[PDB]
Amino acid sequence: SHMCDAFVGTWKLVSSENFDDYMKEVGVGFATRKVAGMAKPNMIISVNGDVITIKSESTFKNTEISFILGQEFDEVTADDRKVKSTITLDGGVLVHVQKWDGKSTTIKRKREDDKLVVECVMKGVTSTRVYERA
Ligand SMILES: O=c1cc(CNc2ccc(Cl)cc2)[nH]c2nc(-c3ccccc3)nn12
Repeated sequence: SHMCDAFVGTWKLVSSENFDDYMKEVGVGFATRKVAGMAKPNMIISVNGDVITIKSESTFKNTEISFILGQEFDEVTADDRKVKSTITLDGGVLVHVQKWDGKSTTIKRKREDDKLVVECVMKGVTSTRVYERA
């Protein structure tokens, strides 16, 4: 048993707050915001050795990242940003930092009760997305 055991599984989006405003702050254009905001993604987390895989499957866009904690990787986000990402575990929270064009956003993922809570921060704007087991 290891580092991310309580994250592993298939999760379904059950609530969202402020996501449109977060996407605006990131620089996502109107049409992409509208379609991405409608999505109800399933997020699938798995671990094999030191490699963590996070897949996001939705009607908008299927994405997949695999990574080792602390080790930078290149990521193409669902809104088509080309970013440099680093994911670490900080006090039991997965902290995912994306850097591009001189900008930075942080996505935190944590277990709280039977939920997986995702907090997306770009400058002063936070969006909270709550997932439950599928
Ligand atoms: O709902 C979101 C939103 C973001 C923020 N990235 C993002 C940026 C641009 C767009 Cl257009 C869409 C998404 N990251 C994120 N990770 C997970 C998640 C949930 C459960 C298990 C594993 C991962 N959900 N979630």
